[PDB]
Amino acid sequence: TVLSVGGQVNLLIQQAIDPKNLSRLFPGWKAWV
Repeated sequence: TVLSVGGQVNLLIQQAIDPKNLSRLFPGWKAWV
């Protein structure tokens, strides 16, 4: 940890790798049925 931004950038990749939650809050699931 030091001037390392890979912390927020990496974080953004993980959430983006598990959009099952946000997707559930959007029509994204009306097709996953």
